[PDB]
Amino acid sequence: GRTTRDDLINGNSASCADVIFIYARGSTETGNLGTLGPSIASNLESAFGKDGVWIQGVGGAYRATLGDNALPRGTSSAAIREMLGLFQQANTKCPDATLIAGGYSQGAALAAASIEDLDSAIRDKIAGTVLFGYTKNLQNRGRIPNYPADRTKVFCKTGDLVCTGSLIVAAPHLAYGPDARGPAPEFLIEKVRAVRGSA
Amino acid sequence: GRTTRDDLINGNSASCADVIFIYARGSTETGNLGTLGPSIASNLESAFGKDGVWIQGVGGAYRATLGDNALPRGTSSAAIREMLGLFQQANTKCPDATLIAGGYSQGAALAAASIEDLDSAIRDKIAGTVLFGYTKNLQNRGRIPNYPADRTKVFCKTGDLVCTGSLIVAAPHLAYGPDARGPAPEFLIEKVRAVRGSA
Ligand SMILES: [Cl-]
Repeated sequence: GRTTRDDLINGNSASCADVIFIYARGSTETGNLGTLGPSIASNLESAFGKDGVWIQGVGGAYRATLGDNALPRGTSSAAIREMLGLFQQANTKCPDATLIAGGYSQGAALAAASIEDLDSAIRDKIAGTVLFGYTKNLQNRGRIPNYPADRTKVFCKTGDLVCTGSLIVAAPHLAYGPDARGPAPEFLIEKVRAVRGSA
Repeated sequence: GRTTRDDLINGNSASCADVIFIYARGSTETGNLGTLGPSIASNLESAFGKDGVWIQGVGGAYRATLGDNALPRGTSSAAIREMLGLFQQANTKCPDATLIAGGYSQGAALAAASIEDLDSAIRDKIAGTVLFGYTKNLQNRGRIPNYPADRTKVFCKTGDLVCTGSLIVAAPHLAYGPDARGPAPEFLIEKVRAVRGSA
């Protein structure tokens, strides 16, 4: 349960993972996974095996700055190109790996924006995306633009004001721990499984 | 420099003040004046004399709740009727008193909304209004609706994101202390003075 994971970056083209998880933390959060990232990762690891999944937090140019929430897409252009780059590194290192993503708060705005901007064929490989305290939930009508609703799972609590057009942080915004341990990883595992196999 | 002032409420119809100051604090702030109210009051007191001015913070149904910032006018309907009532109590107790008002943050949204809704003749008596970290600055284009620009003084710092369409609290939002000690009371004193006198 560590808050910094660089499995894709330190990933080996010759020992490719079969699932790659790219996750963006919320503003001011520790490491590159914050509070929720590790819970999803550990759960993904038991389902795919520790070598079945590369876990990658969005670090680098993503500084998870509080003021950046106030920008038009809910994060910086720099953060967006940092996460777009990670998706592309995944596509390049491991062209057969299934992709999954998520983010919390500014991270959810960051995930939504990067996926909106991604080449449609890399984006085709993202089996599922989870979003918590999605700061653009109202503005995007619960969707990630350019990305199918059935690949999208948004955890937006009742009384989480960021999910209803605000940037006020109320108590439900802080309560996503059990979603990150449970229904979120379950959704990701179940999207990946339904796209792999001989069928 | 006390954070609760009820001079209008505990005001005496038989010993009317000549200036009445009604002030709304920011979210979660102490008393009914918060951090900025006392600085403006003390300054108003030296200029009008301690009996020249009734100082009134907006308490009662105004709970200065953080989540209320997320409502359409930037505060609750209850808060708005609480402050509208105070203006009316002023008009009734002391029909010859000059009126002045202000607010910080949610208090500035509250002041703007109450003044928008006030009877135009009570509103006519508000010589000046000061607003700090005005959460509707962008949405109202630096104005209080229904109220003249030349009666309005908005202290909105560079990099205060609430003044530019957000509810993120950056450091400049916290830096209004010297405005509340200086240029704000000066503006209020100078609006009142220019409307009183035999001329
Ligand atoms: Cl805080």
